Order: sequence, then structure tokens, then C-alpha cells
Amino acid sequence: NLFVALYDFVASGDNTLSITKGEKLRVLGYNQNGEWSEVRSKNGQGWVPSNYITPVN
Repeated sequence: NLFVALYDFVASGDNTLSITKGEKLRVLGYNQNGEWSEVRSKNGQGWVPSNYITPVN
């Protein structure tokens, strides 16, 4: 189901994705240890730290 950004995140190059607080996100998957999440947003697709997002219930 759908996700939201909890904080602003500035991409640090590579395939990380900048997101801003309140932004809607779709979660595509997790990394090798689960601490990063691959997400799809308006700005596009990339990785953000998992603790920056929460599923909306």
C-alpha cells in the first residue's frame, strides 16, 4: 500500500532519490539489509533510507 516521506532527504548521488516531508511514495523493494528502500515518487525512482518513510494506514 502507499507510503509517505517523514523527512526531507537530499540525494547523495548514485541512485538515491530526493524526497520531501509529506510526499506520497510507492515502495518497490528493500536493500540487502533492509535499511534502504527503493521508492517511486513524482521526481522519479530511487533509494531512500527506510526510516524516512512510513506506510499510510
